[PDB]
Amino acid sequence: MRIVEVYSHLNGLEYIQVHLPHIWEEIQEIIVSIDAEACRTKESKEKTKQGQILYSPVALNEAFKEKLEAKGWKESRTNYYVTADPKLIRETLSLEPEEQKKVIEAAGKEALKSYNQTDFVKDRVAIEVQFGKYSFVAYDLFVKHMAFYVSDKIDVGVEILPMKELSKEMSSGISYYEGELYNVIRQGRGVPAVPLVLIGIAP
Amino acid sequence: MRIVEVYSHLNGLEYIQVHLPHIWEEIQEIIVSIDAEACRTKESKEKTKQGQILYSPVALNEAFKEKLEAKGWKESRTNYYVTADPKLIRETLSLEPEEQKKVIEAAGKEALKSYNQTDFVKDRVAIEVQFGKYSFVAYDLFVKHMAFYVSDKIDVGVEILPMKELSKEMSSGISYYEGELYNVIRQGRGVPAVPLVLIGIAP
DNA sequence: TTATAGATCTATAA
DNA sequence: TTATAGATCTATAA
Repeated sequence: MRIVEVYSHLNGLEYIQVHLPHIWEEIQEIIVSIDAEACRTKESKEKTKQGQILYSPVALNEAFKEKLEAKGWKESRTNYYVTADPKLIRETLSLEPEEQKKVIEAAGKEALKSYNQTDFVKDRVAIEVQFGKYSFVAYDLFVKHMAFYVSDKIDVGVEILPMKELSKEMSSGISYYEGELYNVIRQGRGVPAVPLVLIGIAP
Repeated sequence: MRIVEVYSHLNGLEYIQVHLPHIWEEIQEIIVSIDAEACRTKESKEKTKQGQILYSPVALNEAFKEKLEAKGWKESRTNYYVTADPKLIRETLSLEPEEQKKVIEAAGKEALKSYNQTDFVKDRVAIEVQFGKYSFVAYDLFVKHMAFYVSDKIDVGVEILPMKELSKEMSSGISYYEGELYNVIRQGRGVPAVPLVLIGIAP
């Protein structure tokens, strides 16, 4: 595939270039190596795209996983408990999972187990190949990368999205670089307050 | 239905109380009037909830629409064009739609027509009944309410979500108040920088 | 024809 | 059994 567009939020790319120049190579190489055409297997079933052959997010994901894991990118998961009272949540943010549930219940409140996953993380960098309903991009950007960033676990979040010419050939509901780029640019240029690298591949 | 939980971000509620006290009444009344049990019509088809009767987001939405429109809440839509180059986007943020496309193409760039909808807006208040893929809540919060807020069109965003006891009876993928509340609380208490009122109904 | 939104199924892991 | 994620269809409007 080919890196058609690349945007650097709050110097997210320049950070990689200066401290992990090899990672930048790695990421680019990995992208260029995937044969998107080999991933064109999904037969749309929507009434509007009847009998059409689109690129498969499932295939494209398998392609990225295999390649990325092979390079050392491992998954990271954060478990936590949430409750209805905001002040209780604030008092449990620094504690450990088991410990949070404890302080919550120790107040007659209910403790709900949740978590956040990210299949690719390395040297404090988080990669998100995002081919799902477009709302996940804002979720990835304002919730996840930001979560890791403030938690001092990541130093820059990377979000890979398909350009409009690629999403134009995947099932409905999927986001496209151009648009998401807007969602970030639209609101000044310090929001979200997390270094990022939006990459918009698209062969 | 019943307002089980209510969170006020950056004094979003106190703003309504002091300038549109009647709106607060209105919103509460509207919520209390809807018969959720009458909206229990969707027969799940998932392999895990086989032959179970859940509450319908479709019904619950129709209930909210009818009631809210009846009270004067109208829809608002913002059209705009996006392009791949970030600097071009920055130069077109203040212009009018037709005008944006013009400046974009007048540089050999492609202009992609997009937009943002919000079914309920009144007296500079935006309501979002959100019963869709959980990622839409972060999208509603960090992208839409924020968009209106910075654009000086809204003064406080309102987000209505179902508590865990309600989402526990709707199809998979739907968010629940408790959790989303966390996503906001998790990152300090000035992020996002837009006054909000998260309401977690749940009968 | 198409864009954003909303509706719902399934995949994996704990 | 269940939670978060990811996969995809459809509804409405311009």
